[PDB]
Formats: sequence, C-alpha cells, structure tokens
Amino acid sequence: KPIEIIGAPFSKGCPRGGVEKGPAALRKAGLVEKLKETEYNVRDHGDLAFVDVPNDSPFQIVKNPRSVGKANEQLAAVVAETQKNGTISVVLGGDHSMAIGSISGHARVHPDLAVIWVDAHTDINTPLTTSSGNLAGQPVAFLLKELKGKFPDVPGFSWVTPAISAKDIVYIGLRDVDPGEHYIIKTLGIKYFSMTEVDKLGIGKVMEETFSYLLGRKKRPIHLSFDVDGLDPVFTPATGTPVVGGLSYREGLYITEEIYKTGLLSGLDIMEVNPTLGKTPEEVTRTVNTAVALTLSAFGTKREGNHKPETDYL
Ligand SMILES: [Mn+2]
Ligand SMILES: [Mn+2]
Repeated sequence: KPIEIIGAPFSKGCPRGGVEKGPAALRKAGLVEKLKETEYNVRDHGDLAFVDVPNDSPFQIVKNPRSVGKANEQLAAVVAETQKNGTISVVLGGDHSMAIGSISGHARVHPDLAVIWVDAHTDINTPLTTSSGNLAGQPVAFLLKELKGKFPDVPGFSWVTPAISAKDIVYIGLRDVDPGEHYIIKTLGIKYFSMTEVDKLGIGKVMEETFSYLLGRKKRPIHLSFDVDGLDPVFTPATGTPVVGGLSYREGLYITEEIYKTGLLSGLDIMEVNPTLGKTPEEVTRTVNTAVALTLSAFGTKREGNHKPETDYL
C-alpha cells in the first residue's frame, strides 16, 4: 500500500508562530527516508505553499479566518486526490486547524471513515464558544454534522461540508477541556477516553474499547489525527499547549502499534510540533524523535522487532 507525505507548514491556527517549521524539523530527522525502510512504498508530495489572504480581518473573535479557510481547502483537495489514487495520506503539521482540510478531503473519498483523535484537547470549540478565537482549537467543530448551523458561517469555510457525525470520532488523552467543549462532548454523546479512563482501564483496554466502538458493527478506514501534545510534556516538550499528566511515550507507541495491526489506517496527521518552543536544542530532538517514532510505528515498526520475509537471516 502506497504512502504519500504532505507537508502543511501552517501556523495561522494560533496566535503563536513557529509550528509552521514542524515539517522541516521532521524531515531533517530523516522521516521520509526512514519510512522508505518500512514495507510501504513512499512518495513525498513536498510541502504545500499557502497563499496568505491580505487584509484577513477577524470574524468576530475568530482570527485569520480566510487564511485558515483557504489553506485547509487546498489541503483537502490534495488529500482527496491522494486518497482517490488509493494511497495513505500522511500530513505533517503545523497547527491542528489543518485537520479540517485533512479529514474533509479524506472523507470525500471515504465517507465512512472513523476518526481517532489523540490530543490533550478536544479542539471542538465553536466560533461562539472559543475564548481565544484560535482556529487550531476549533477543527472538530467544523467537521461534525451535529454542529452544523450551531455557529455563524465563517469567511473562508463555505467549501466545508461536515464530514463525520459525533458518533464516528473517539478522543484519547483528554486533560485540558474548556467548559464549553465539555458541554459539547457530553451533549453530543461523543466517545472519549480522557486521562482518567486511561488510568482506570490501561491503554490496552482503551484500544480494545476504541476499536469495538468504531469497528464493532462495520470495518472502515481509520484516520488518526495525532497532536503531539497528547503525550506528556516530558516526551513532547516542543509544542504550543503542553499539559502535564499526559500519555507516556510507551502508551503513544501502543496506540500506533494497535492501529497498524488493524490494517485499516487510511489517513494520518502528525501535528503541533513547534521547533521554536523547546527550552533547549535537546527538547526539540526529543519531540521530533517521538513524532518520528510514532509515524514509523503507525506503519509497521514494532518494538518486538521486524524482519523481511523470504529472508533466511540464519
Ligand atoms: Mn490539537
Ligand atoms: Mn492539543
């Protein structure tokens, strides 16, 4: 199965800058070359060039609405195209607002997809509930069908059509949810495993339940949107919104290892790696190494080891 790497050096989803350097940081570590060592054929689409919308005035509280809207519309088109050719899309973030385009485009070809969102946050604030107006904190609000019409049409997002229903997404890692967001996930009946559930059940039982919920009645494509801040800051410090008490390095790899084993991974997002936020050079190396390890894990690398078939190593 073919893999297509798509860089999304974008940071307008936040007031903070720097995450747009994430793709370069990941590639510098050799991510693309390492992926070619897996059983997958790899193609690099390169990094998309985003056109900045001049005089991009704030829509009420929402910041850079048109720029974020345009960037995501372009990304959706690219992902839709790669998905059409039967390849697995791998989006290298900037900010999580790019999930709007990534998931929307993926949904165009695979409308029955299931989303597994690993994040310390729900990123489900709407233009009306957000306290900051940062779109990187509102991706899911633009993707859910249940929230259509729950907020005013934001400039630059007219091309968007709610891809999935609240019943097709599972959150893992939650620990920093706004009151508005909490009201939304409870009201919509969204399935989630906050750190509380991870502590109670263990990551093993968590993945079992995640698959039974999403794949119990029907097997379908999986889109894994991974925000590096889902892991504890001691593992992924170079990120914009670190929150103590996160998933461990081991737990993160367990998630990707189990997803690989389903054979259903169809789209992947590796987001929020901000190279400019490490307190030291090493903190950046640590964050990048973790993101790279997670990506390779999603594509077959197992901690127990790997070896090529039809090869007599003895
Ligand atoms: Mn996020
Ligand atoms: Mn987050």
